[PDB]
Amino acid sequence: AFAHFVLIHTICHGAWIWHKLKPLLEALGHKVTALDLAASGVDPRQIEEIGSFDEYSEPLLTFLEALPPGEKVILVGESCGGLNIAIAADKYCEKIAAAVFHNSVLPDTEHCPSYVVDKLMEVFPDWKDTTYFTYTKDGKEITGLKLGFTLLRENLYTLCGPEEYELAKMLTRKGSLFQNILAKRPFFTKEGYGSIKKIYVWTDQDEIFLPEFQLWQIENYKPDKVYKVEGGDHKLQLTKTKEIAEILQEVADTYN
Amino acid sequence: AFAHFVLIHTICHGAWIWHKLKPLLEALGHKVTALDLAASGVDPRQIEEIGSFDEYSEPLLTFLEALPPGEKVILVGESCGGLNIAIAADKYCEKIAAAVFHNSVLPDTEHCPSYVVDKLMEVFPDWKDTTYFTYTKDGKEITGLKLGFTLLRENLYTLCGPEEYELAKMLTRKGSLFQNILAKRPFFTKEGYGSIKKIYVWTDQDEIFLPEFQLWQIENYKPDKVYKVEGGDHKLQLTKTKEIAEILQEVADTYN
Ligand SMILES: N#C[C@@H](O)c1ccccc1
Ligand SMILES: N#C[C@@H](O)c1ccccc1
Repeated sequence: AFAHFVLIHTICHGAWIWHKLKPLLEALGHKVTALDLAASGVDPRQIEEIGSFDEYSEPLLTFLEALPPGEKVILVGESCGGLNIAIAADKYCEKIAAAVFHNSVLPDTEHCPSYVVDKLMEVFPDWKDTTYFTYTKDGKEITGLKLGFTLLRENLYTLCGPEEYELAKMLTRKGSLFQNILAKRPFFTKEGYGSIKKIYVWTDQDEIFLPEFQLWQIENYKPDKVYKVEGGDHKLQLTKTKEIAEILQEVADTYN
Repeated sequence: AFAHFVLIHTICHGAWIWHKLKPLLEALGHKVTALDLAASGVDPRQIEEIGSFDEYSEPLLTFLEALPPGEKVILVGESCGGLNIAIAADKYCEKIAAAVFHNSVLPDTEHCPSYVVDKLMEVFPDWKDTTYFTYTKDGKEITGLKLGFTLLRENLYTLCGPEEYELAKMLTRKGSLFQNILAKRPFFTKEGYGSIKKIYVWTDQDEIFLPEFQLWQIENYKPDKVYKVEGGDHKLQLTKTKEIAEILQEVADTYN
């Protein structure tokens, strides 16, 4: 079967991270939309204009709003993209056939929205050469960050080719986790986000979202299905593109 | 010998086009700077804020200005990048060891700055699915454009892989040739631009900068050296990356 996959990049990244996976999925006959979230990729906004993870998710929400009645999509979010998925699911649950988490945070409905992010910071406290700054938006002090090149090389793109790592150095932009804002955000709902089918994909060779963290997330909020990809790194859509496409094809044949 | 190469992308593109060449040059021991020109790549400005090819060249001029006395670089410009080279050479000729044109326009000093662009439009009049728009800046009506996906696929990235073509579809932005502005711009000078060493690199398999055009440019303004790369396409830095690196190494060993 064919599906319409909506690929969602992580913070400081853009649609470009899916440049290998998108054409492969299309070669299987699927429709693919790879969005640039607010102040990401070639989006015209700067991060200082964004005051929350919800505002950051605008392009995704706007895209879902534009889907004609009856049309459903399969969301695929990498790393922090899981938060964009939860936000989107609480507004357009009827338009989501399923959500696929790709070495991604997996928010729940029993704890605050920042819950899994707070845990991640516990498991991976040292972001190496990553730099930080602060800006104010809507009366709140937000912590912005720019991923360090060494962190990118060693922990995020560990096994990626030099040409892929180069794209990261050239294209990654300042962003934010909006952690303190998430902490005060209303909880994700059981009727919306809680109701969607969730497929969790990961590799135990991820050098930033370590096994302890990912296995902790799986136990905390049981996915409907779990796929473990052998080898690769945090950016499975670059290092295990074929494997990810095969998994997504099965998801398309399972949920509609 | 080692050199400091400054890679200059063409209109509607960004530093990302050099994502394969940059690490290869560094593997040879060179220093490489791949800039995003105004309103290009991840530069924060939008094209409507830019009123001339000179303003568009700001990042390059600012970079050259920051070079300490005595430090020289080898400029490498692709496609329309040759115009940025000419503009830069008339301001920082002493900081340029040589300029390498990569399937690039080759401005001269005997004719108006728009001369070779006007000729290009004669040789390649149909830009297929490319779209156009107009905006006003500093009292002048500027024609903006967004490269069509079919033009990108068939004429610019003819032999590039699907993952490279995907990057182009995701990252190319609105831009402009500022043709009418170039037509009224003071001529490039003989003392500045005219004095720098010029190396012309091209392939007769280029599907947009056709042989008739490139051979016409070579006869119009004789380069100090001409390198013809066999095969490949308009984006030699993607399809013949190794060959381009070998040529640049020879240039580094020849001009300083
Ligand atoms: N890749 C990616 C980003 O989501 C990221 C960057 C740094 C730490 C955790 C996550
Ligand atoms: N590649 C590239 C651009 O410079 C370009 C795009 C369309 C026509 C001519 C040149």
